[PDB]
Amino acid sequence: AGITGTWYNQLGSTFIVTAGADGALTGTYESAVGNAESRYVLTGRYDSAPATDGSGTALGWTVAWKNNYRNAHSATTWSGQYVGGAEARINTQWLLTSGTTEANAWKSTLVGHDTFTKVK
Amino acid sequence: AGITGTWYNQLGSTFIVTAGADGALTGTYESAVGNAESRYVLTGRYDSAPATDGSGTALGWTVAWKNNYRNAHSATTWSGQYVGGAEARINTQWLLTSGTTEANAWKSTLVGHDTFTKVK
Amino acid sequence: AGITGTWYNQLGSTFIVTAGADGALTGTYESAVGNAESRYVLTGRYDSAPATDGSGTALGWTVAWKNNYRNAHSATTWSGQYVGGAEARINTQWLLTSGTTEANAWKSTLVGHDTFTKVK
Amino acid sequence: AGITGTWYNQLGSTFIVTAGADGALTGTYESAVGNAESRYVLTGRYDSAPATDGSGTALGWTVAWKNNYRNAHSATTWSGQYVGGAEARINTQWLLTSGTTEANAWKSTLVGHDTFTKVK
Ligand SMILES: O=C(O)CCCC[C@@H]1SC[C@@H]2NC(=O)N[C@@H]21
Ligand SMILES: O=C(O)CCCC[C@@H]1SC[C@@H]2NC(=O)N[C@@H]21
Ligand SMILES: O=C(O)CCCC[C@@H]1SC[C@@H]2NC(=O)N[C@@H]21
Ligand SMILES: O=C(O)CCCC[C@@H]1SC[C@@H]2NC(=O)N[C@@H]21
Repeated sequence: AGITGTWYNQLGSTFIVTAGADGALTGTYESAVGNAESRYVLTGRYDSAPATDGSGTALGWTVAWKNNYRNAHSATTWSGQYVGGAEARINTQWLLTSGTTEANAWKSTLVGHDTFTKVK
Repeated sequence: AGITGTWYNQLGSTFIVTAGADGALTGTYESAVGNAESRYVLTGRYDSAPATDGSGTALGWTVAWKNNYRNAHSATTWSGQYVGGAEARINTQWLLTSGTTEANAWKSTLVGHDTFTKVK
Repeated sequence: AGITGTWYNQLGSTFIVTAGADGALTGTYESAVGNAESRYVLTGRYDSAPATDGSGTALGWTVAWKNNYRNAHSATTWSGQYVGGAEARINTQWLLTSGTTEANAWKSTLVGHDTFTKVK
Repeated sequence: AGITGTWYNQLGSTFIVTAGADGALTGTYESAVGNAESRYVLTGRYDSAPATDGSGTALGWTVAWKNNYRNAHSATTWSGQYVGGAEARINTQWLLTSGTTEANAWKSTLVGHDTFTKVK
């Protein structure tokens, strides 16, 4: 209900997610940036029984950057929380890992942050 | 074949995963540490068509820290790569996000690293 | 000139810095949040000869959370870049490490992000 | 006494540091890897009054990747803890930020981990 829907980051990337009663996140991620083109499968987990003291709902998901058209040989994971209300928000930090040789493995993992809203 | 199996981190946590032909990771995570007890659902993605130049296979997965017995109101995401061979390895960095109030949201996200092997 | 001055994060924390000709950052950090009170020493480094292609100036600094009044037994490091102009900005990610036992060392390091401006 | 000395990471990089009575870290970093050559200035902070319950000493430092010979237009920060004894150790996580355009700013920050020992 809260987490199910279409979400938009600050850089124009679309996250279309379903929050299953079990705790499953399934969907598609469309990335406006990077070595990516078009639509990618998303899987993840959320807290299906969150705290009743105004705290956010912990969640996370993974996109492997491989569809029928492109393969970036990389995966992003987002770790975050859903903050429900009028101005509904998913505040995340992410890790992007690239497939490297053991000599390049030190420089394999980019870190960042994304804020997602339900407003295009 | 490579990624499918039972994996062990440096702190004694068990990761039992199946790597589906589509790019799906499904399994269970048993955590030896933290505010956790017993067995938790794992979902993730991997690069189902990796590079043929000695590079690792990018992957990622999520555990929401909620089963039938416990709820820690938190989720970990691991971002990493599978390095195949005799001494097969998953080198990861992780983000653990806790469900917080907006006043506590600065301190919501722990970062770390795990190395997983197929040797108990 | 650019980096020298008083800076304000999104959570109301004051960063007063001098950018030395050698590449030295020296100053004080006043933290509006956490287990902190009042004014703490800052040391860091910046790129004293940045690129002339509209790119930001790489920098970083450390605060150990210990003055004459408090000791939180912790240190934050910020890694970022100075973006000069009319709306001058320091975009950072940070690591906060706490002094722990080896059993608690997995949960020692919080990660986040701060944006600093010259507007109070 | 504990933190003052020559330190070696897992990838063969030398950290030569002095731990001042005030809490100041000063030194040189010699990087065995990356777009770097030779010797770079290090500044940082440590907890000069740590806890007497077997807990590590929180510290941090910054290297801007610029000397008289090279400029990588980047800075690394390490956040960590000193674990004293027979097998003395500095366990860190790091952020490497590169000077980028605002279009490339999402991919500006690499994350990793280093363990330093006093054994070459
Ligand atoms: O460049 C790549 O290796 C593949 C595309 C990565 C897209 C990045 S992942 C973090 C951030 N979130 C997005 O909306 N896309 C970028
Ligand atoms: O303490 C909690 O909030 C829930 C348990 C967290 C387990 C952590 S997640 C990162 C690391 N990997 C493990 O094997 N377990 C710990
Ligand atoms: O709570 C502590 O352990 C000490 C105070 C930490 C202050 C944090 S560090 C990251 C963020 N930046 C700030 O302005 N202060 C908080
Ligand atoms: O490649 C660059 O941009 C400059 C050199 C970076 C060296 C990296 S920083 C993290 C790690 N620690 C080291 O010993 N060196 C590498």
